[PDB]
Amino acid sequence: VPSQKTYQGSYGFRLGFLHSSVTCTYSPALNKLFCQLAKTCPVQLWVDSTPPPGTRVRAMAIYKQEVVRRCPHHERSDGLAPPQHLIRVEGNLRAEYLDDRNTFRHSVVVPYEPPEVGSDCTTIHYNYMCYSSCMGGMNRRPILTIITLEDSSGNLLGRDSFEVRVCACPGRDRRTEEENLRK
Ligand SMILES: [Zn+2]
Repeated sequence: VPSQKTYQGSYGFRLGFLHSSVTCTYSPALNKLFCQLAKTCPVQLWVDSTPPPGTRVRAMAIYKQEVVRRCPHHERSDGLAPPQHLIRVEGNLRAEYLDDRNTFRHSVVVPYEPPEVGSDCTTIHYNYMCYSSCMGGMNRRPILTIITLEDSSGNLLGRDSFEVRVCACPGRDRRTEEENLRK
């Protein structure tokens, strides 16, 4: 099972989020992102110092409590992300879709890019292609997205993660879960 241990590492790597009708909303209290199917999910990459050129950013989904993949229905597109992949990157011409030869787990990698002239963090846009409730897919089991900062050889430089619930009413479900957390 892929490690989900938070690791800021030498560059002080950690994630930040943005609220995007609600299509995407993040709960700091639950460290959980609630999002609609296939909509833009802005995830920010924050570092204290800039990693070396050739640095890469990998996103992978795992069950919080077995490979995470789309249910048969949602496998059926940009012609880049394999139909079985739950996580897709939006607006990046250099996304690589990978399947581990040993664990069969899917992941999508993009080159790490320093913040834009004026901005303090790097934003990557992700899309989740199947619902948390999908039978034959996640079937209501909670999942986690693990983001790893890596060197050109795949060595770990940093790691952060967040739970994700892909659902039809992100704002409503976030409120329900936070209220219940409070309860
Ligand atoms: Zn599905």
